[PDB]
Amino acid sequence: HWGYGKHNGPEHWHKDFPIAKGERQSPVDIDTHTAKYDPSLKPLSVSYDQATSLRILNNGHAFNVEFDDSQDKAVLKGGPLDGTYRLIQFHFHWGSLDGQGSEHTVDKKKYAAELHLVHWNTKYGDYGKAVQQPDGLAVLGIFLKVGSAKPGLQKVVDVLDSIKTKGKSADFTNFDPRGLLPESLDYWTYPGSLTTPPLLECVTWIVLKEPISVSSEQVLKFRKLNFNGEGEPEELMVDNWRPAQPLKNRQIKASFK
Ligand SMILES: NS(=O)(=O)c1nc2ccccc2s1
Ligand SMILES: NS(=O)(=O)c1nc2ccccc2s1
Ligand SMILES: [Zn+2]
Repeated sequence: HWGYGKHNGPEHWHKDFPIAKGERQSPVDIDTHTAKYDPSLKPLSVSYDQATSLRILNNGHAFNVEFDDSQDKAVLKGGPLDGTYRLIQFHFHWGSLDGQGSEHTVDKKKYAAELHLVHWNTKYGDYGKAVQQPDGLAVLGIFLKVGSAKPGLQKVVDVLDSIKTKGKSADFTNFDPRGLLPESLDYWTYPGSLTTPPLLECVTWIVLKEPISVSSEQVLKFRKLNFNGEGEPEELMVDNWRPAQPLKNRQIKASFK
């Protein structure tokens, strides 16, 4: 229905998802001079030692690496968060060239891509209930710039030709998402939304300040995926990012001075 094409992209989404023009939409531009250091924020606790990846899926708009979220294995806590958020999946947004691809921007700078690690608040019991609540999800966002290769990304890269088209999946067990993190966990945070339909306003965004570096060859492989299904006219999966939305009555807080 919706997508990132020439006729169904972000500027059209509001016609079927009117919350697209809402008061807490994501992504946003992070103005680094306006974001205030908040001494009351805590260090993030990223606890992925027991993560169980299961499968990788091309869903027609990105690829999702899915985790076993049937109990508290990989969780996110601390930072701006109360309680425990379970990792359900991660995916990326990226561009057709290195000068665009991220959803969040930093002083209007676009990165080549952006990783989203999606977690749901276990106090609501299941993901479907969590997305109906203003504190239902926590998404950890990590920028990608092009430079040296990211060793921990290569296993993802190498499975992509097996899920080229929409609706294809493959086994993807024993993947360690810790290999996708930067050194520092300094972050910005603000209340927002899902960045694809249904655009629900249920997310506490935690965006890391430090980008990870990936190689040109790695991101080039992202750009060989297809939005289309098998046998259909080839549409390269590129520019699957929503642009920055109005900040409205929101404050972006920094965990660092
Ligand atoms: N409003 S939307 O979900 O982005 C959407 N755009 C289009 C364009 C052509 C046909 C169906 C739909 S559904
Ligand atoms: N791109 S994101 O805000 O991380 C995100 N959006 C959506 C939409 C529907 C279902 C899951 C997710 S996760
Ligand atoms: Zn995303």
